[PDB]
Amino acid sequence: DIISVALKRHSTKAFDASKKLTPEQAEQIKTLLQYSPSSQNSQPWHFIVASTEEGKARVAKSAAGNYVFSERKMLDASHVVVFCAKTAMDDVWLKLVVDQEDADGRFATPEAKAANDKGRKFTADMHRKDLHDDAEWMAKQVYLNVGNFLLGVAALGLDAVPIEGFDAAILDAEFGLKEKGYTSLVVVPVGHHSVEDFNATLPKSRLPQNITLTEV
Amino acid sequence: DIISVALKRHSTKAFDASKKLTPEQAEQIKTLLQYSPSSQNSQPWHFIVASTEEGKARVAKSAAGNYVFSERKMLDASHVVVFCAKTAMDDVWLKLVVDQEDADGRFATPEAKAANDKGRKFTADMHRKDLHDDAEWMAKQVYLNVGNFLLGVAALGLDAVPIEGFDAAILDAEFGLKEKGYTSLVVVPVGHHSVEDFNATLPKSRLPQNITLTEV
Ligand SMILES: Cc1cc2nc3c(=O)[nH]c(=O)nc-3n(C[C@H](O)[C@H](O)[C@H](O)COP(=O)(O)O)c2cc1C
Ligand SMILES: Cc1cc2nc3c(=O)[nH]c(=O)nc-3n(C[C@H](O)[C@H](O)[C@H](O)COP(=O)(O)O)c2cc1C
Ligand SMILES: O=C(O)c1cccnc1
Ligand SMILES: O=C(O)c1cccnc1
Repeated sequence: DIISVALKRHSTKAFDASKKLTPEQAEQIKTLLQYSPSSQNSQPWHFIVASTEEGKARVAKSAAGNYVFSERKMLDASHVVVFCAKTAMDDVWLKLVVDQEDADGRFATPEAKAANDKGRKFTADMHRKDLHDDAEWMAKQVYLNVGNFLLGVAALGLDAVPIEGFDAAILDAEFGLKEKGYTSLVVVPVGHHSVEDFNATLPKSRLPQNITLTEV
Repeated sequence: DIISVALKRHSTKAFDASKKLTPEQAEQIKTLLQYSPSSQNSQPWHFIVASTEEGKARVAKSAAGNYVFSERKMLDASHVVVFCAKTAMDDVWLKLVVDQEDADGRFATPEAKAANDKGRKFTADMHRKDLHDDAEWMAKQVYLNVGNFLLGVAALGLDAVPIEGFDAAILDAEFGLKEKGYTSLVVVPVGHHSVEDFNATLPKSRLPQNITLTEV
C-alpha cells in the first residue's frame, strides 16, 4: 500500500555497488520518467540515465571539490538519473507535443487539435512574455517529475536519494547540455542501500500538520 | 503495482460530487502531503485542504476570468488541496525544522544537531544571500510534493487533477496567505471522476524516449 511506501522510504546515504537493478526494473524507471504529468503536457525535460561505470564517473565529475560527499552516492548506485529542464520553450517543441498527442489519438477533429495548440501557446507565452519566469516554470515541471519518480522507485522496492548537492555548470559542460538547450537540476542515484547507510535506520521527521495544514 | 498506477492515472476533467473520500482516505491524503521529501527537509510549504461546500466555494473564487474551466473541478471534487510555498526562508523556520528532527530522535549528540543546522543554513544561505532565488527554490520543493501527491492519490484509487489554471492573487487574498508568509502555486481537486470526464477514456500521450532520454 502506498502510505506504507511513503512512511518507509528514505534518502539513501550509501549504496551497495554489487546490487544492480534487474533488466525489468531498468525499464520501469524509464517508464516512470516518461509518464510523469506536466503543465499542458509540455514535458519540458531531458533525462540522462547512467548505468555504466564510465557513465556514472562522468556524472560524478559534478560532485568533485565542494560536493565531494555526493560522489560515492553517484558512483555506487546501480543507475543514476540526471533530471534536466529545457532552457527555453521553443515552437519546435510545442509542435512536437501537439503532434504526438494527435498521433496518439487524443483529438477528434483538426479544430480540437488547433484549440489544444492555442491553449498551450497561450500558457507558454504568458510565462515567457508577461511573468518572465519560463525557465522557472519548466524547472518546476521537472521537480514534479522528480517527486513522482522518488515515490515510484520506492514502490518498486528500490532505494534512491535526490541530490541538489552537485555543480550544475560542471554537469552541463560534461554533457554539453547548454548547446542542446537543457540544464541539469537534480541527480537521483537509484539502487540498494548498504550497511553504511546510516539514514536507513533513523526515524523519519516531518513538521506536524497543525503547523503546515489548514482544513476548511 | 506502481507502474500500472502511473500508466493508468489521468488528469480528471469532471468529478462526481456525490462520491466522497472515505474518512481513512481523507487522513491518508494529509499523510502524503506531510511526508513528501524536500531539500534539507526544509518543508517550505503550507496546504489548504477544502472539504466543505463553503471551503471549496472560497477556493473556487480563483477560477474567475480566463480560468472558468477550473471552477467545476474545484466545486465537484470531494477534497481540494491548495499547495502553497513560503515567500521567504526565515531563521525561525530553519530552527523549527532542526528542533523537530531532534524531537524525532535523529541526533545522537548536540554536535550532530549543530552540524545538521549548519549544513541546512549553508544551503539556505546560498539561495537567499547569493543566488537570490530562495522563492524559486522553495516553489520547486512544493512542485516535488505535488508530483509525489499525484502518484500517491492514484495509488489510493482516487482521481485528481493538478491545476495551474487559477488566479493565485485571488486565492492568496481569499485566505490571507501573503500576510501569513505563503503564496498559492497549484490546486489539486481529489475525488472520483464522473461519466462526463472525457479524459478518462482517451489514450495517454508522451514524447518517445528517443527524444527525451539518453543512456550512458
Ligand atoms: C503543474 C500542472 C498544472 C496543470 N494545470 C492544469 C489545469 O489548469 N487544467 C487542466 O485541465 N489540466 C491541468 N494539468 C493537467 C495536464 O494537462 C496533464 O497532466 C497532461 O496533459 C498529462 O496528462 P495526464 O495528467 O492525464 O497524464 C496540469 C498539470 C500539471 C502537472
Ligand atoms: C530537491 C532535493 C535535493 C536533495 N539533495 C540532497 C543532497 O544533495 N544530499 C543529500 O544527502 N540529501 C539530499 N536530499 C535529501 C533530503 O535531505 C531528504 O529528502 C529530507 O531530509 C527528508 O528525508 P527523507 O528523504 O529520507 O524522507 C535532497 C532532497 C530533495 C527533495
Ligand atoms: O494543462 C492544462 O490543461 C493547463 C495548464 C495550465 C493552465 N491551464 C491549463
Ligand atoms: O538535503 C540535503 O542533505 C542537502 C540538500 C542540498 C544540498 N546538500 C544537501
